[PDB]
Amino acid sequence: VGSLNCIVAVSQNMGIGKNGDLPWPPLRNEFRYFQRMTTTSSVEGKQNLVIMGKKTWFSIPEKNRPLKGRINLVLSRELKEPPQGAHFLSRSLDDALKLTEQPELANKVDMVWIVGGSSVYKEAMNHPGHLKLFVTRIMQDFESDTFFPEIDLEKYKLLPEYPGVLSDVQEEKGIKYKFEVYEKND
Ligand SMILES: NC(=O)c1ccc[n+]([C@@H]2O[C@H](COP(=O)([O-])OP(=O)(O)OC[C@H]3O[C@@H](n4cnc5c(N)ncnc54)[C@H](OP(=O)(O)O)[C@@H]3O)[C@@H](O)[C@H]2O)c1
Ligand SMILES: CCc1nc(N)nc(N)c1OCCCOc1ccccc1C[C@H](C)C(=O)O
Ligand SMILES: [Cl-]
Repeated sequence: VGSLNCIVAVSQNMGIGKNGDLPWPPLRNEFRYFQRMTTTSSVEGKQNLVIMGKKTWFSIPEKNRPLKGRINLVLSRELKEPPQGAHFLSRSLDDALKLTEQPELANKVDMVWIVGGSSVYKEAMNHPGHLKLFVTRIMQDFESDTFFPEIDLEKYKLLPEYPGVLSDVQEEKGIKYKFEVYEKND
């Protein structure tokens, strides 16, 4: 099993969601970036694992669930079985990561990507060990009801460049944004 990563897109006021949708209008290349980063595996014959909370699962359109080309895992203590379309369900991130040590996942999974929401990012960012945060800074305020926790800059380093990730300002639909990559190893 490869590296542990978070990936998020976040507005200037730290928002990540609104009424079960993104706070901003659709940004095609931000979506393409999310898809390519979470799908691309360094290892032949393996797929990456995407871990998400229950609300994030149901925020994906039914036609696009489960996320194609990736193994999907949902977090919930209320659900008794993985939701329709999913095959894995854990009560916590700690349980999900321990599940990657069992043969049904250990042989199949390369990278692990946490894709939201708020409480999943919170558990991951405090998880000990090597972690990277792939953070898209949307350079505007948007009305939000779900937020990204502030990054502890005493634990994380901001990388000036990361391989395959453009470091310049992006713009779509009048909205500027930037791809950032943070890293820690405690
Ligand atoms: N901009 C982005 O990058 C991004 C990414 C993802 C989602 N979103 C948007 O954010 C919103 C959804 O995110 P959200 O924060 O509201 O909810 P969420 O984390 O996806 O789902 C919350 C539910 O999932 C379970 N859960 C979450 N964290 C858990 C943990 N560490 N351990 C065990 N269970 C956990 C709990 O379910 P139970 O109550 O059943 O236990 C919780 O009620 C939507 O608006 C979505 O469009 C944005
Ligand atoms: C692109 C947004 C994003 N970007 C970054 N960088 N990291 C994230 N974790 C993140 O969330 C992705 C959650 C998965 O959403 C999918 C996935 C496939 C199809 C449709 C949706 C729902 C769309 C986004 C909506 O809600 O409109
Ligand atoms: Cl921050």
